Amino acid sequence: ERIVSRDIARGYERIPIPCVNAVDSEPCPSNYKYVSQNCVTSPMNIDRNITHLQYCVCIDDCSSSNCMCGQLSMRCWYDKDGRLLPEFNMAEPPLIFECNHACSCWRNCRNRVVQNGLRARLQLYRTRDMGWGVRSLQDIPPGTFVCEYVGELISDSEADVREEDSYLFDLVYCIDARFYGNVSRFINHHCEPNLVPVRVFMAHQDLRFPRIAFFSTRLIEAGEQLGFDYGERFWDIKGSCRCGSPKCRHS
Amino acid sequence: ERIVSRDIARGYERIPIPCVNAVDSEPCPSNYKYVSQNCVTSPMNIDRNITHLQYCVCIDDCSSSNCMCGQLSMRCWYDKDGRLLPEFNMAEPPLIFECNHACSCWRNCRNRVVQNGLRARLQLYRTRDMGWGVRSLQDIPPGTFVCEYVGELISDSEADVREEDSYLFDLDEVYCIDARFYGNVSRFINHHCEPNLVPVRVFMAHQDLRFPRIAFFSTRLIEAGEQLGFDYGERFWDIKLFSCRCGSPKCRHS
Ligand SMILES: Nc1ncnc2c1ncn2[C@@H]1O[C@H](CSCC[C@H](N)C(=O)O)[C@@H](O)[C@H]1O
Ligand SMILES: Nc1ncnc2c1ncn2[C@@H]1O[C@H](CSCC[C@H](N)C(=O)O)[C@@H](O)[C@H]1O
Ligand SMILES: [Zn+2]
Ligand SMILES: [Zn+2]
Ligand SMILES: [Zn+2]
Ligand SMILES: [Zn+2]
Ligand SMILES: [Zn+2]
Ligand SMILES: [Zn+2]
Ligand SMILES: [Zn+2]
Ligand SMILES: [Zn+2]
Repeated sequence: ERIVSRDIARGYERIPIPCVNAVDSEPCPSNYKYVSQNCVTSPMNIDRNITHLQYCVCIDDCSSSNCMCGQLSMRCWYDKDGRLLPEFNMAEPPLIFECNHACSCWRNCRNRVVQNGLRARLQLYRTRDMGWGVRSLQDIPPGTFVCEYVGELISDSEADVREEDSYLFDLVYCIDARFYGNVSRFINHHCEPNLVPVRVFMAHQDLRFPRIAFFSTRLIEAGEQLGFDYGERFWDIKGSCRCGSPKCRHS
Repeated sequence: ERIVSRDIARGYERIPIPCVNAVDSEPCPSNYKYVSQNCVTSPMNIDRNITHLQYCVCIDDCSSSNCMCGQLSMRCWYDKDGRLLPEFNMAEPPLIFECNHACSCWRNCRNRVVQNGLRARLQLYRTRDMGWGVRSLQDIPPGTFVCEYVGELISDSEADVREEDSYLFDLDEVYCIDARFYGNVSRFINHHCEPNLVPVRVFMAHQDLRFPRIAFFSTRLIEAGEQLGFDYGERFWDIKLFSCRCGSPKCRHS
């Protein structure tokens, strides 16, 4: 198992994200630019007017049903360790509105998780069957924020005239992780996924532009490959799945 | 000396900024919203196209003569400790272009200081004569990044129509940072005719030249307890009713 990179993120994450290869002689992928945060090429007129934010007036740690930001989210879904509550609907997730800089609360309040960024020790690695994949180097408990789907924010019109469509996440707007992305660009499709994407609003609340946060759907054991469900639009064009699920819907 | 706030920044800075009042019964200022980064109300079309960034191809920690981002800045002005080189012209500062996310270098490279944020221990306190000032609670060596002037980025024509002009920083199509309604610790810094702070125009995540960010660097050793001051400049005093109270033997606006 060769270490082909000590950190594909080049110090932009809280931890390094190594790339190893125990399978063949492919070096670390280098046909893209690692970015830890979403970027644009042509302008995207995101509403950043600070007076447009809805915000809370809490004097505590935003753990009460009075928090506006929790109400926008239906309730605050976060426990004190930043994990999704057991009652969180993994099959049909709500929008999460995290607290923001217009709010009266402190930066350490309960309702702040995704804005704190990636924490789990993850690793790019060569799979036997589906190119590069990502795995966790540690146990991740259920409902943990794992990573954000980061890339280039583009319009659907711009997406349609792109040659490569394998790194597209639909938000109509898209995140294309082909030329610019983070570690998420490498996560493989799985039919019984250990990650679910959740739409999240933080510094802005322009509803055209959710941020896409992956949360664990169960305990993810150390060494295990990360996967999420690419959804039906992807397979309608890309259809065989090699996830190896007894319940695989696309093989 | 009453402590009237643990931290006026509510945990948004690396360090807390307490407020104390040992002069009167004024409570902690609360007629403004503290923000640790610049904001807008009306849209500012900042060029944020990632392909418009100039960037470097450095294979080291950007400490060599060859750093392209250093070249944009004339040279990189930071030493190993993030302090401005002794050769830095405080009387006529260059534009600084810090490394960005488009550079080939690592996030811990030498050419990254302002983007790392406020680090010095500061305090909002009640002055006897000039209401609310900011002091340092530690010695700050010369050429250290102290704080950024943050507030609401607005056009010159929006600044013209506002009643409160006392928290305006002019940038250089002209734009201003208005810290009246939304600002950080810097909005509380008093004017001084021999200032221990100098504003430097800095570029980080974008290089849209209409929108520099304003970083205050120390002009000399500031000692523990010393009030911060910068020179508001002549435009300000040409308008401003009252005379300067900075108390400098060389005051120019007395
Ligand atoms: N479950 C699966 N079965 C077979 N191939 C898959 C797969 N999930 C992802 N892939 C492959 O990976 C692409 C998605 S991008 C994911 C990272 C990719 N393995 C890489 O090396 O860059 C798909 O278009 C497909 O080629
Ligand atoms: N050197 C100086 N002499 C007299 N007044 C000053 C001064 N420097 C700052 N001020 C006062 O502070 C204003 C700038 S904003 C600085 C913070 C201010 N002391 C506050 O309590 O909010 C000026 O318009 C003036 O009212
Ligand atoms: Zn709240
Ligand atoms: Zn909160
Ligand atoms: Zn809130
Ligand atoms: Zn499958
Ligand atoms: Zn460099
Ligand atoms: Zn650099
Ligand atoms: Zn650079
Ligand atoms: Zn003076």
